[PDB]
Amino acid sequence: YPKALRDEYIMSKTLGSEVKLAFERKTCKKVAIKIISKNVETEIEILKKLNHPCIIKIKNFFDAEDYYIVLELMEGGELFDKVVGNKRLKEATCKLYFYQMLLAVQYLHENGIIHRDLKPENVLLSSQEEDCLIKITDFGHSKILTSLMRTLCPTYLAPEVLVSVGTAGYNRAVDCWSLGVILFICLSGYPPFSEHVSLKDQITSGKYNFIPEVWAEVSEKALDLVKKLLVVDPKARFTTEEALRHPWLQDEDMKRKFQDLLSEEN
Amino acid sequence: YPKALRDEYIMSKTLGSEVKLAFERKTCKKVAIKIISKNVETEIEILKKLNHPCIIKIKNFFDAEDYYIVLELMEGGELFDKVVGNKRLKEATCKLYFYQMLLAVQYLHENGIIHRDLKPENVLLSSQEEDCLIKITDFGHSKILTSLMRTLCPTYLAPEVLVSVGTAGYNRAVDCWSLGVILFICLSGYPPFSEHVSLKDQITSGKYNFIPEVWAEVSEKALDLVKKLLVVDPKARFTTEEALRHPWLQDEDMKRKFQDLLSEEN
Ligand SMILES: NC1=N/C(=C2/CCNC(=O)c3[nH]ccc32)C(=O)N1
Ligand SMILES: NC1=N/C(=C2/CCNC(=O)c3[nH]ccc32)C(=O)N1
Ligand SMILES: [Mg+2]
Ligand SMILES: [Mg+2]
Repeated sequence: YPKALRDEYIMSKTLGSEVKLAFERKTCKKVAIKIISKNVETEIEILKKLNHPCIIKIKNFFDAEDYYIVLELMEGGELFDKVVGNKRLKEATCKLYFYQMLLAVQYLHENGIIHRDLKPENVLLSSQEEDCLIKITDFGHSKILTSLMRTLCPTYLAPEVLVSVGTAGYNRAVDCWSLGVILFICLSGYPPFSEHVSLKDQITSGKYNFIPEVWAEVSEKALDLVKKLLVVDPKARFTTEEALRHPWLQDEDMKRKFQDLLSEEN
Repeated sequence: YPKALRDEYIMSKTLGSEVKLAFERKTCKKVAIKIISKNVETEIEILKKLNHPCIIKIKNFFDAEDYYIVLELMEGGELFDKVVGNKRLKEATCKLYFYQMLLAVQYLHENGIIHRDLKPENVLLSSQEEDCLIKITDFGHSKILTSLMRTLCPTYLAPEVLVSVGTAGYNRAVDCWSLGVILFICLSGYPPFSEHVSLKDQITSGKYNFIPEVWAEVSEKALDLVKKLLVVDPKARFTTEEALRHPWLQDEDMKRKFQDLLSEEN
């Protein structure tokens, strides 16, 4: 560990891989430190610009030799750990986590950011209590969306750079697909696509693995949302706005719980 | 002009827009200095890594305030100036310039670089003599092609990021299209697509404006090559290798002339 950092942080045990637990040397507050060895520039620039209760905040950053990104500690661990092993969550807490997931992602998209790696390993939990805040992480591969304008306003441009352009404004739709895969998993405890017909075909065709026996402890509305995010056509697929107006999220009690949790955090 | 530069270069008259003529203060050698006001990082990194008789070499670079890129001076001007105004070049010198253009672009592509802005304004001429060397410029918008590997080696990936992948290895084909538009122009003196049916449709359909009266001072082989580069399907379109084996470039006298010109330059 570089002198500047060890000078501020007492390093400590691994939280998984590398993310370490660490305590601020002056206050003894706990924090987490993501170590990346040698578009981290991109990650940092993003994490500094963004302010949202469901998006992880950066607290510090060291560059000498490896990158160390200092972050909020999330006592609840990654959501991955709640879903491994056909485990699976109670419908009402799926609802609670997914509301938050949709608010976060809506917020990236309104700020011209596509996350591009949404998966349960990248959704963190505030606390060990079932009802809690979730913060999304890992902007290593995100894209910040002016530049249509220069290509279009011409006579030399290949016809496929052209065609390609009428696609502009739909890349964010890969995040919505990803959220639908997360939701599917949370609701059911198994993955919709899986090598357990080949992965590629499965996904392009859009035919997720649907198990009636499993989905039967799940409401019609919830399943209706997943089906609407698992649409292969990016144009027709649900956006985060649509998913937030969907009847399943019209739940003022989960809405209630959430504002309650925002408040506890302040 | 920043002190470090004026200290080395006597600035002078405009060569077009900004590219200035400039003389090295110690030797009085002439050079050109491209001024970009505030992916220049990208341009420089590229120009430093590349060594090819038909690709412009960088000689120096200043960053304080505006970017100044110091380059070879090309006494012949841009090729644009030879083709403005239904002007048009003698077939045998089209051949000579286009050989060189294909060698340069082949060389970018073998080095994983796509140029992405080939146009006559970006082909420079060594000398004011009809038979001369051409160097390609302007890497402002180029792409340096590992990363398929991480997306593919999965269960969360939108079906269109997938589909999209079987496109990998064909982006270079936008350079070949562009070269075919350049060739068309050189051979005929008019543009194949033009607002003189709308630009977009023209290009996507691939129906260039073909004038029999004009093309009649042009050989069948030459026109055959253009048709083969103006193909809308990127898979079927000619690569630089194919175009170099095409009967029109099987000319050992132009081949002769060229090596002659390489030699004069040393
Ligand atoms: N996937 C991912 N996990 C991250 C962190 C860093 C953020 N905070 C954490 O508490 C944490 N617990 C275990 C891993 C983490 C992270 O930043 N990306
Ligand atoms: N399009 C383009 N023109 C360039 C240069 C810079 C390279 N050298 C030249 O002599 C020159 N003459 C007039 C313009 C130029 C250039 O670098 N890009
Ligand atoms: Mg990642
Ligand atoms: Mg340019």
